[PDB]
Amino acid sequence: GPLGSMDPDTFSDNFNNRPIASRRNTVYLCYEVKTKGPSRDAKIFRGQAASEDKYHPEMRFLSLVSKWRDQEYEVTWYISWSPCTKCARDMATFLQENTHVTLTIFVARLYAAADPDYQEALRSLAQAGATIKIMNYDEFQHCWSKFVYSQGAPFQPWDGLDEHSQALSGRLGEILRHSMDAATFTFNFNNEPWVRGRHETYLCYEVERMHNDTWVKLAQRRGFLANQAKHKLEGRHAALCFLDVIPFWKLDLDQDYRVTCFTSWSPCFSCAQEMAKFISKNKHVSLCIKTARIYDDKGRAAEGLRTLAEAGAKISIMTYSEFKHCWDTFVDHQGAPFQPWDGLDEHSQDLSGRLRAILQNQ
Ligand SMILES: [Zn+2]
Repeated sequence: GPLGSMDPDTFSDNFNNRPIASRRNTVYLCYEVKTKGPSRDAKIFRGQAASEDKYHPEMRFLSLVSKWRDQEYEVTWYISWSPCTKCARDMATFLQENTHVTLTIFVARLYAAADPDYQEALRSLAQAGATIKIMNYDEFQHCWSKFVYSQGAPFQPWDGLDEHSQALSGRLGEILRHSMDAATFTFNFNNEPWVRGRHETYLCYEVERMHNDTWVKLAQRRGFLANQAKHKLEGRHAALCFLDVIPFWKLDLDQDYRVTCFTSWSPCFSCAQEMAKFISKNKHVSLCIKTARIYDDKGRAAEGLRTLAEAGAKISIMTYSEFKHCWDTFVDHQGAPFQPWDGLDEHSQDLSGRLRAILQNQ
Protein backbone atom coordinates (compact mmCIF):
# COMPACT_ATOMS: atom_id res chain seq x y z
CA GLY A 1 0.00 0.00 0.00
CA PRO A 2 1.98 2.98 -1.28
CA LEU A 3 1.61 6.24 0.60
CA GLY A 4 -0.95 8.63 -0.84
CA SER A 5 -3.10 5.78 -2.18
CA MET A 6 -6.09 3.80 -0.95
CA ASP A 7 -6.05 0.02 -0.89
CA PRO A 8 -9.17 -1.81 -2.15
CA ASP A 9 -10.59 -2.11 1.37
CA THR A 10 -10.57 1.69 1.66
CA PHE A 11 -12.22 2.21 -1.73
CA SER A 12 -15.00 -0.33 -1.15
CA ASP A 13 -15.78 1.42 2.15
CA ASN A 14 -16.09 5.11 1.23
CA PHE A 15 -17.25 4.83 -2.41
CA ASN A 16 -20.29 2.62 -1.84
CA ASN A 17 -23.78 3.99 -2.55
CA ARG A 18 -25.45 1.03 -0.81
CA PRO A 19 -27.80 1.91 2.10
CA ILE A 20 -25.04 1.73 4.75
CA ALA A 21 -24.33 5.21 6.08
CA SER A 22 -21.32 6.90 7.74
CA ARG A 23 -21.25 6.40 11.50
CA ARG A 24 -17.60 7.43 11.19
CA ASN A 25 -18.13 10.78 9.45
CA THR A 26 -15.22 10.37 7.03
CA VAL A 27 -15.03 11.65 3.46
CA TYR A 28 -12.51 10.79 0.75
CA LEU A 29 -11.87 13.08 -2.23
CA CYS A 30 -9.93 12.25 -5.39
CA TYR A 31 -8.96 15.28 -7.47
CA GLU A 32 -7.84 15.53 -11.10
CA VAL A 33 -6.35 18.88 -12.16
CA LYS A 34 -5.78 19.52 -15.87
CA THR A 35 -4.59 22.53 -17.84
CA LYS A 36 -7.46 23.79 -19.98
CA GLY A 37 -6.58 23.78 -23.65
CA PRO A 38 -6.79 21.95 -26.96
CA SER A 39 -4.67 18.99 -25.81
CA ARG A 40 -6.49 15.68 -25.70
CA ASP A 41 -3.11 14.38 -24.45
CA ALA A 42 -2.88 16.84 -21.56
CA LYS A 43 -0.99 15.57 -18.52
CA ILE A 44 -3.70 15.08 -15.89
CA PHE A 45 -2.43 15.52 -12.32
CA ARG A 46 -4.17 13.11 -9.95
CA GLY A 47 -4.25 13.11 -6.17
CA GLN A 48 -6.37 11.91 -3.28
CA ALA A 49 -6.93 12.60 0.40
CA ALA A 50 -9.42 11.93 3.20
CA SER A 51 -10.77 14.45 5.71
CA GLU A 52 -8.18 15.01 8.44
CA ASP A 53 -9.54 18.27 9.94
CA LYS A 54 -6.33 19.18 11.80
CA TYR A 55 -4.19 19.82 8.71
CA HIS A 56 -6.73 19.35 5.85
CA PRO A 57 -4.57 17.57 3.24
CA GLU A 58 -7.66 17.31 1.02
CA MET A 59 -7.22 20.98 0.04
CA ARG A 60 -3.61 20.52 -1.12
CA PHE A 61 -4.88 21.20 -4.66
CA LEU A 62 -5.93 24.83 -4.08
CA SER A 63 -2.28 25.80 -4.60
CA LEU A 64 -2.20 23.78 -7.85
CA VAL A 65 -4.81 26.10 -9.39
CA SER A 66 -3.27 29.48 -8.54
CA LYS A 67 -3.44 32.07 -11.30
CA TRP A 68 -0.18 31.53 -13.22
CA ARG A 69 0.20 33.42 -16.52
CA ASP A 70 -2.66 32.78 -18.99
CA GLN A 71 -3.50 29.28 -17.76
CA GLU A 72 -7.00 28.03 -16.96
CA TYR A 73 -7.63 24.87 -14.96
CA GLU A 74 -10.21 22.08 -15.09
CA VAL A 75 -10.72 20.29 -11.76
CA THR A 76 -12.60 17.00 -11.46
CA TRP A 77 -13.66 15.87 -7.98
CA TYR A 78 -14.51 12.28 -7.05
CA ILE A 79 -15.68 12.93 -3.49
CA SER A 80 -17.04 10.15 -1.27
CA TRP A 81 -19.81 11.95 0.60
CA SER A 82 -21.52 15.08 -0.65
CA PRO A 83 -19.75 18.36 0.26
CA CYS A 84 -20.34 19.89 3.67
CA THR A 85 -22.67 22.78 4.45
CA LYS A 86 -19.71 25.15 4.85
CA CYS A 87 -17.32 23.45 2.41
CA ALA A 88 -19.80 23.89 -0.45
CA ARG A 89 -20.29 27.58 0.32
CA ASP A 90 -16.54 28.18 0.60
CA MET A 91 -16.03 26.39 -2.73
CA ALA A 92 -18.72 28.58 -4.30
CA THR A 93 -16.87 31.64 -2.97
CA PHE A 94 -13.59 30.36 -4.40
CA LEU A 95 -15.20 29.63 -7.78
CA GLN A 96 -16.62 33.16 -7.82
CA GLU A 97 -13.27 34.73 -6.94
CA ASN A 98 -11.19 32.49 -9.26
CA THR A 99 -12.75 32.72 -12.72
CA HIS A 100 -9.93 30.76 -14.39
CA VAL A 101 -10.92 27.55 -12.54
CA THR A 102 -13.74 25.25 -13.64
CA LEU A 103 -14.97 22.43 -11.40
CA THR A 104 -16.92 19.20 -11.97
CA ILE A 105 -17.95 17.29 -8.84
CA PHE A 106 -19.03 13.63 -8.73
CA VAL A 107 -20.87 12.48 -5.59
CA ALA A 108 -21.13 8.88 -4.41
CA ARG A 109 -23.56 9.31 -1.50
CA LEU A 110 -25.65 12.42 -0.90
CA TYR A 111 -25.98 13.76 2.63
CA ALA A 112 -29.31 12.09 3.43
CA ALA A 113 -29.78 14.34 6.46
CA ALA A 114 -30.82 17.76 5.20
CA ASP A 115 -30.97 21.38 6.38
CA PRO A 116 -32.32 24.34 4.33
CA ASP A 117 -28.89 25.97 4.49
CA TYR A 118 -27.30 22.80 3.06
CA GLN A 119 -29.60 22.73 0.03
CA GLU A 120 -29.01 26.48 -0.29
CA ALA A 121 -25.24 25.95 -0.27
CA LEU A 122 -25.39 23.20 -2.90
CA ARG A 123 -27.57 25.37 -5.13
CA SER A 124 -25.27 28.37 -4.67
CA LEU A 125 -22.28 26.19 -5.57
CA ALA A 126 -24.11 25.05 -8.71
CA GLN A 127 -24.92 28.68 -9.54
CA ALA A 128 -21.24 29.60 -9.06
CA GLY A 129 -20.35 27.55 -12.15
CA ALA A 130 -19.91 24.00 -10.88
CA THR A 131 -21.41 20.78 -12.25
CA ILE A 132 -22.55 18.21 -9.68
CA LYS A 133 -23.39 14.65 -10.74
CA ILE A 134 -23.81 11.26 -9.04
CA MET A 135 -21.24 8.51 -9.58
CA ASN A 136 -22.33 5.61 -11.77
CA TYR A 137 -20.48 2.58 -13.14
CA ASP A 138 -18.22 4.66 -15.41
CA GLU A 139 -17.11 6.96 -12.59
CA PHE A 140 -16.62 4.16 -10.05
CA GLN A 141 -14.52 2.21 -12.56
CA HIS A 142 -12.50 5.29 -13.55
CA CYS A 143 -11.82 6.03 -9.87
CA TRP A 144 -10.91 2.42 -9.05
CA SER A 145 -8.50 2.37 -12.00
CA LYS A 146 -6.62 5.57 -11.13
CA PHE A 147 -6.87 6.13 -7.36
CA VAL A 148 -6.74 2.58 -5.93
CA TYR A 149 -3.61 0.43 -5.71
CA SER A 150 -5.13 -2.76 -7.12
CA GLN A 151 -2.55 -5.43 -7.91
CA GLY A 152 -4.27 -6.44 -11.14
CA ALA A 153 -7.68 -6.78 -9.47
CA PRO A 154 -10.36 -5.33 -11.80
CA PHE A 155 -13.33 -3.32 -10.62
CA GLN A 156 -16.25 -5.46 -9.44
CA PRO A 157 -19.47 -3.54 -8.68
CA TRP A 158 -22.16 -4.27 -6.12
CA ASP A 159 -25.59 -5.71 -6.88
CA GLY A 160 -27.70 -2.54 -6.84
CA LEU A 161 -25.28 0.02 -8.25
CA ASP A 162 -27.48 1.68 -10.87
CA GLU A 163 -30.61 1.04 -8.79
CA HIS A 164 -29.16 3.30 -6.06
CA SER A 165 -27.09 5.65 -8.24
CA GLN A 166 -30.30 6.57 -10.08
CA ALA A 167 -32.32 7.19 -6.91
CA LEU A 168 -29.50 9.47 -5.77
CA SER A 169 -29.59 11.13 -9.20
CA GLY A 170 -33.28 11.88 -8.72
CA ARG A 171 -32.57 13.18 -5.22
CA LEU A 172 -29.86 15.50 -6.58
CA GLY A 173 -32.21 16.66 -9.33
CA GLU A 174 -34.81 17.54 -6.72
CA ILE A 175 -32.15 19.33 -4.66
CA LEU A 176 -30.69 21.44 -7.48
CA ARG A 177 -33.85 22.28 -9.44
CA HIS A 178 -35.75 23.36 -6.30
CA SER A 179 -38.57 21.40 -7.97
CA MET A 180 -39.42 17.71 -8.19
CA ASP A 181 -39.92 15.70 -11.37
CA ALA A 182 -43.24 15.90 -13.21
CA ALA A 183 -43.58 12.12 -13.52
CA THR A 184 -42.79 11.77 -9.81
CA PHE A 185 -45.61 14.18 -8.95
CA THR A 186 -48.12 12.61 -11.34
CA PHE A 187 -47.22 9.27 -9.73
CA ASN A 188 -47.17 9.95 -5.99
CA PHE A 189 -49.95 12.56 -5.81
CA ASN A 190 -52.75 10.28 -6.99
CA ASN A 191 -56.40 10.64 -6.05
CA GLU A 192 -57.70 7.06 -6.00
CA PRO A 193 -58.05 5.93 -2.37
CA TRP A 194 -56.50 2.46 -2.71
CA VAL A 195 -53.21 2.41 -4.66
CA ARG A 196 -50.08 0.29 -5.06
CA GLY A 197 -46.37 1.02 -5.25
CA ARG A 198 -46.50 4.38 -3.43
CA HIS A 199 -43.87 3.45 -0.87
CA GLU A 200 -42.39 6.94 -0.51
CA THR A 201 -44.25 9.98 0.84
CA TYR A 202 -43.68 13.45 -0.61
CA LEU A 203 -44.53 16.59 1.37
CA CYS A 204 -44.52 20.16 0.11
CA TYR A 205 -44.91 23.10 2.48
CA GLU A 206 -45.62 26.83 2.36
CA VAL A 207 -45.32 29.47 5.08
CA GLU A 208 -47.36 32.67 5.39
CA ARG A 209 -46.69 35.58 7.74
CA MET A 210 -49.49 37.69 9.23
CA HIS A 211 -48.80 41.24 8.04
CA ASN A 212 -51.30 44.10 8.01
CA ASP A 213 -54.51 42.06 8.10
CA THR A 214 -53.41 39.57 5.45
CA TRP A 215 -51.46 36.34 5.07
CA VAL A 216 -48.41 37.26 2.97
CA LYS A 217 -46.51 34.28 1.57
CA LEU A 218 -42.90 34.02 2.74
CA ALA A 219 -41.94 32.97 -0.78
CA GLN A 220 -38.30 32.43 0.23
CA ARG A 221 -39.36 29.65 2.63
CA ARG A 222 -41.51 27.38 0.45
CA GLY A 223 -40.09 23.94 -0.21
CA PHE A 224 -40.65 20.21 -0.44
CA LEU A 225 -39.15 17.02 0.96
CA ALA A 226 -39.49 13.24 0.82
CA ASN A 227 -39.15 10.39 3.29
CA GLN A 228 -35.93 8.45 3.90
CA ALA A 229 -36.81 4.79 4.66
CA LYS A 230 -34.73 1.80 3.45
CA HIS A 231 -32.57 -0.47 5.63
CA LYS A 232 -29.28 -2.40 5.71
CA LEU A 233 -29.72 3.10 7.25
CA GLU A 234 -33.15 3.59 8.78
CA GLY A 235 -35.29 6.65 8.18
CA ARG A 236 -38.15 8.75 9.49
CA HIS A 237 -41.44 9.56 7.78
CA ALA A 238 -42.10 12.68 5.73
CA ALA A 239 -44.19 14.35 8.45
CA LEU A 240 -41.49 13.82 11.08
CA CYS A 241 -38.90 15.05 8.57
CA PHE A 242 -41.01 18.20 8.23
CA LEU A 243 -41.24 18.65 12.01
CA ASP A 244 -37.42 18.71 12.01
CA VAL A 245 -37.00 21.40 9.32
CA ILE A 246 -39.12 23.98 11.18
CA PRO A 247 -36.51 25.07 13.80
CA PHE A 248 -34.24 26.15 10.91
CA TRP A 249 -36.77 28.88 10.02
CA LYS A 250 -36.07 31.07 13.09
CA LEU A 251 -39.77 31.84 13.48
CA ASP A 252 -40.76 35.03 15.29
CA LEU A 253 -42.47 34.13 18.56
CA ASP A 254 -44.54 37.32 18.84
CA GLN A 255 -46.32 37.00 15.48
CA ASP A 256 -48.58 34.30 14.06
CA TYR A 257 -47.92 32.18 10.97
CA ARG A 258 -49.90 29.81 8.75
CA VAL A 259 -48.09 26.65 7.59
CA THR A 260 -49.66 24.65 4.76
CA CYS A 261 -48.57 21.03 4.24
CA PHE A 262 -49.40 19.37 0.92
CA THR A 263 -48.95 15.65 1.61
CA SER A 264 -49.08 12.64 -0.70
CA TRP A 265 -49.88 10.27 2.18
CA SER A 266 -51.95 11.35 5.16
CA PRO A 267 -50.01 11.32 8.46
CA CYS A 268 -50.00 8.06 10.40
CA PHE A 269 -50.76 7.78 14.13
CA SER A 270 -47.18 8.34 15.33
CA CYS A 271 -46.70 11.33 13.04
CA ALA A 272 -50.13 12.70 13.96
CA GLN A 273 -49.32 12.53 17.68
CA GLU A 274 -45.92 14.13 17.09
CA MET A 275 -47.49 16.93 15.04
CA ALA A 276 -50.12 17.51 17.74
CA LYS A 277 -47.48 17.64 20.48
CA PHE A 278 -45.46 20.05 18.31
CA ILE A 279 -48.26 22.49 17.47
CA SER A 280 -49.43 22.39 21.09
CA LYS A 281 -46.04 23.77 22.18
CA ASN A 282 -45.84 26.33 19.32
CA LYS A 283 -49.15 28.20 19.55
CA HIS A 284 -47.82 30.80 17.07
CA VAL A 285 -48.41 28.39 14.15
CA SER A 286 -51.66 27.45 12.39
CA LEU A 287 -51.13 24.13 10.60
CA CYS A 288 -53.35 23.24 7.63
CA ILE A 289 -52.65 19.77 6.21
CA LYS A 290 -54.01 19.30 2.69
CA THR A 291 -53.61 15.64 1.75
CA ALA A 292 -54.00 13.67 -1.47
CA ARG A 293 -54.83 10.16 -0.24
CA ILE A 294 -56.07 9.11 3.19
CA TYR A 295 -53.53 6.76 4.78
CA ASP A 296 -55.47 4.17 6.79
CA ASP A 297 -52.43 3.14 8.90
CA LYS A 298 -53.99 -0.29 9.56
CA GLY A 299 -56.86 1.40 11.42
CA ARG A 300 -55.11 3.70 13.90
CA ALA A 301 -55.11 6.70 11.50
CA ALA A 302 -58.63 8.10 11.97
CA GLU A 303 -57.98 8.56 15.69
CA GLY A 304 -54.63 10.15 14.85
CA LEU A 305 -56.24 12.70 12.54
CA ARG A 306 -58.90 13.36 15.17
CA THR A 307 -56.28 14.00 17.86
CA LEU A 308 -54.29 16.18 15.45
CA ALA A 309 -57.35 18.29 14.57
CA GLU A 310 -58.40 18.57 18.22
CA ALA A 311 -55.20 20.57 18.80
CA GLY A 312 -55.98 22.98 15.95
CA ALA A 313 -54.95 21.45 12.61
CA LYS A 314 -57.08 22.13 9.53
CA ILE A 315 -57.17 18.71 7.88
CA SER A 316 -58.60 18.60 4.37
CA ILE A 317 -58.45 16.65 1.10
CA MET A 318 -56.84 18.20 -1.97
CA THR A 319 -59.25 19.23 -4.71
CA TYR A 320 -58.46 20.27 -8.28
CA SER A 321 -57.36 23.72 -7.08
CA GLU A 322 -54.84 22.35 -4.57
CA PHE A 323 -53.45 19.80 -7.04
CA LYS A 324 -52.97 22.47 -9.70
CA HIS A 325 -51.39 24.79 -7.13
CA CYS A 326 -48.94 22.02 -6.20
CA TRP A 327 -48.13 21.53 -9.89
CA ASP A 328 -47.27 25.14 -10.74
CA THR A 329 -44.98 25.66 -7.72
CA PHE A 330 -43.14 22.47 -6.68
CA VAL A 331 -42.64 20.47 -9.90
CA ASP A 332 -40.41 21.07 -12.93
CA HIS A 333 -43.12 21.76 -15.50
CA GLN A 334 -41.18 24.26 -17.66
CA GLY A 335 -44.41 26.01 -18.64
CA ALA A 336 -46.59 22.94 -19.16
CA PRO A 337 -50.01 23.20 -17.48
CA PHE A 338 -51.53 20.72 -15.06
CA GLN A 339 -53.19 17.89 -17.01
CA PRO A 340 -55.17 16.03 -14.33
CA TRP A 341 -55.82 12.30 -14.35
CA ASP A 342 -59.32 10.98 -14.91
CA GLY A 343 -61.42 10.86 -11.74
CA LEU A 344 -59.82 13.81 -9.92
CA ASP A 345 -62.99 15.52 -8.70
CA GLU A 346 -64.68 12.17 -8.02
CA HIS A 347 -62.07 10.77 -5.64
CA SER A 348 -61.67 14.31 -4.28
CA GLN A 349 -65.29 14.52 -3.11
CA ASP A 350 -65.22 10.86 -1.99
CA LEU A 351 -62.17 11.33 0.23
CA SER A 352 -63.63 14.62 1.47
CA GLY A 353 -66.74 12.74 2.57
CA ARG A 354 -64.67 10.02 4.23
CA LEU A 355 -62.58 12.66 6.03
CA ARG A 356 -65.73 14.43 7.20
CA ALA A 357 -66.96 11.10 8.56
CA ILE A 358 -63.61 10.51 10.30
CA LEU A 359 -63.69 14.00 11.81
CA GLN A 360 -67.34 13.73 12.92
CA ASN A 361 -66.03 10.95 15.21
CA GLN A 362 -66.54 7.83 13.09
ZN1 LIG B 1 -46.01 8.74 9.39
